[PDB]
Amino acid sequence: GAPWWKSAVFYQVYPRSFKDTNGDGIGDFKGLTEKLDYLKGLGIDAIWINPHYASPNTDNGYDISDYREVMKEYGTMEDFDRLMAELKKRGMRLMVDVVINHSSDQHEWFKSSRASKDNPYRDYYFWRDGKDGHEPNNYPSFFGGSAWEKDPVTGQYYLHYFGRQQPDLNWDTPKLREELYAMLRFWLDKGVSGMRFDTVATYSKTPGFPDLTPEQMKNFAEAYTQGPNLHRYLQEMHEKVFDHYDAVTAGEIFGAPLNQVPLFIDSRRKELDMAFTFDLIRYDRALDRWHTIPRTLADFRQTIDKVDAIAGEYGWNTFFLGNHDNPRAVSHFGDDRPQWREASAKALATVTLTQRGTPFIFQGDELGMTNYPFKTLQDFDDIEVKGFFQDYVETGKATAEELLTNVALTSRNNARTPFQWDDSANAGFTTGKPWLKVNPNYTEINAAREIGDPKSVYSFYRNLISIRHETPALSTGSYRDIDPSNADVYAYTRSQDGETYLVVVNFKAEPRSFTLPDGMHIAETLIESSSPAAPAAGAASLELQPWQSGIYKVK
Ligand SMILES: [Ca+2]
Repeated sequence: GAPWWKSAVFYQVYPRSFKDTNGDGIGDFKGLTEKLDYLKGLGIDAIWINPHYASPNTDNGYDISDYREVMKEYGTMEDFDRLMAELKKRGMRLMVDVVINHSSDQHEWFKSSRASKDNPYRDYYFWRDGKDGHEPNNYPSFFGGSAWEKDPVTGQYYLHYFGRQQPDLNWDTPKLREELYAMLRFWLDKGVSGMRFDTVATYSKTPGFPDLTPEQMKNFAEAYTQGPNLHRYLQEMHEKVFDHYDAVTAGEIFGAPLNQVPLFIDSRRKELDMAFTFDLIRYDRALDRWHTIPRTLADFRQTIDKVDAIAGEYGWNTFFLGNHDNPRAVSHFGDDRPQWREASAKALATVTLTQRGTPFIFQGDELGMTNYPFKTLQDFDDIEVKGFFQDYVETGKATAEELLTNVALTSRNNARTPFQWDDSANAGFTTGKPWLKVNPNYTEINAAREIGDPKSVYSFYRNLISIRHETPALSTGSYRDIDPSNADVYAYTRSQDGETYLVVVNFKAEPRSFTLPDGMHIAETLIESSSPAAPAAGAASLELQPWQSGIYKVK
């Protein structure tokens, strides 16, 4: 039998930018709770929320100062409990974000740890002497400069793969692991249905911390996933935690080669249930994670093919076209120009909700929200781009103008602009001043305008979700790309229990033709976007409008 999460449709809420209810410009728990009916009406089964714990917000939640307290900005523990209860009343499930590769430098564990060399919290983190007057080794950080930061109190350096205020936790210390396990139980005991593990592949560090080779240096993310005890630790966490609950686990597998992924998600291995990979979402990103590289539909579909393959029989993938760290789906994979935005957004919706795996819809993509028109430096404000300035502008590798030109297309802030609820002040997100500026296009792109319009992107998403829910093959069915080399039209089948469905999506802003495989004919049309007429029963080919998508039952 297949678990509930294989056929579930997930929705990612970024609480900071979802709904503000006290005018401070920051989204909160009360805001999310007020909007559960909206998400329920959309057809959402489960919600993944980004970190909601106590945090100095150097990385908007990903620097946690206390794992057993909620973030002051979002509300109180009572607000969280109310959120939990209100989700339960609607039969909805909650997936929380788990950030245990690192903590905030303001966490009490680290305050104690850094205070001396001989305290019981010293080995909760990684402290090392520098060498040759410099850092312990040549480890660079993802968020700028060295991954080693010297502390004048002890004269040693502490490790941080990410922000300087995000010191890595030491999984080699059994006592630390037990603290994390107890922490997970704290939230699981409250009834949490899911856990998403932030940078799950970097938990294990390399013994002795030897220097990275020049080859390794070019893509150091990979080396950070080559910890010798990685899967040993993940298996222990399952044994001591997940094996005692009925929660689904998902891993942000960052930096790891696709061929390593089955080690995380093979159900027989008793590690994680689902994989978030970077292959598709970063398929057109350069190695520096800020430059863009031109790609076609052929690249797009072939990546999906590869990702689906490693899932195999015993593993499972998530599928997403957007998250909190990426440009908007329609801007990134579609055509966000005014005359093509809605059509392409619907086409991407069709793709999202007919992939093999568990789809995650990022907040606002169901409205067809786009990239933000960056202007000022302040618009880009984010710890990652700040690191890019440190590593690329200060070093003279690139000008500020060059960086911003590119980052405008790849900025994480593209996904973090306030959710657009209506056409009131700041799109009805807040009564005050939003922490990040609202996209000006909210006047024509907002929830209120699209709910009432049956032709909207929202209604199309809602119809697709309904269709996927009623059609097992669209979730747990097999997957087959009709023509991996085709760069114009995306076409594939989903099959289960003798029932085969055909998905055809035109990725061009021009009319295209599509011929069905030999011996395959249209039986029914389930749904289409931007199509003036459904195909006749028994059709062996389709005529596609620009950006037309469709789901067909075949015979
Ligand atoms: Ca607020």
